[PDB]
Amino acid sequence: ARVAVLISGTGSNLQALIDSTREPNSSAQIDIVISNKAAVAGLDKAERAGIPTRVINHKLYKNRVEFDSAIDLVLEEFSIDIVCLAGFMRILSGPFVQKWNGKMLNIHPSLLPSFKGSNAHEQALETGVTVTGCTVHFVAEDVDAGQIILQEAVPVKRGDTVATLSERVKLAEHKIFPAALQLVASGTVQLGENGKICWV
Ligand SMILES: Nc1nc2sc(CCCCc3ccc(C(=O)N[C@@H](CCC(=O)O)C(=O)O)nc3)cc2c(=O)[nH]1
Ligand SMILES: NCC(=O)N[C@@H]1O[C@H](COP(=O)([O-])[O-])[C@@H](O)[C@H]1O
Repeated sequence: ARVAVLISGTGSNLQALIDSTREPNSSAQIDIVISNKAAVAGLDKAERAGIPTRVINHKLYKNRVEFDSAIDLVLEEFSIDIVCLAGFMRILSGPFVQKWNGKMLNIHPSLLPSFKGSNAHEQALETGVTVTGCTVHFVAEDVDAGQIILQEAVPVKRGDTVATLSERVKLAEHKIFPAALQLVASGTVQLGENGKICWV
């Protein structure tokens, strides 16, 4: 399966995906890394790994659909099968999400359905949970509302901040995101016609 990773920041999940997909038994190959920000560590990790890169600036497109269309064009040029959102901090349009239904994964730093949205660690800390985690899911039109592929629980420790909790959750993210990509790329997990998740 040919994989595109879309990034926006440091790309520690990108690095985890690079590491696992280079293993001999990987059913996925990362063929392109796409960023909406042109000076991010993620781009450098891709270049270090010999992966082509492309930067798409919203400042050249009139709307989301136009911008996602630019992404989609690069995906088609690279004959991409699967899209991983790895710290990608834009919201995707309906048609783009519709087109990639069942073929786009996202990593979210909470145990969904808890703490949907942008500041999941702050939400978890304000709520007082003692257990949080991360979730790999298929991307649906409702943000953080697609089918769940894998999750991993992570303890919250007294005195945690966004800094320390995100650090601990990310170790978990670096495990389930590669596993999830491997499950989808091998066809072991798929989105069934009923929109439910199938283990084959
Ligand atoms: N179509 C589609 N596109 C996308 S992109 C993606 C990865 C994450 C992108 C960054 C992001 C993700 C979510 C939010 C957000 O909702 N913020 C709320 C917080 C809500 C609350 O507090 O409860 C607020 O601003 O208030 N902001 C930025 C997932 C996804 C998806 O599932 N569907
Ligand atoms: N659902 C959106 C969201 O909050 N994404 C979060 O952004 C970070 C990117 O880290 P990375 O650049 O080290 O992969 C990840 O920790 C991920 O949980």
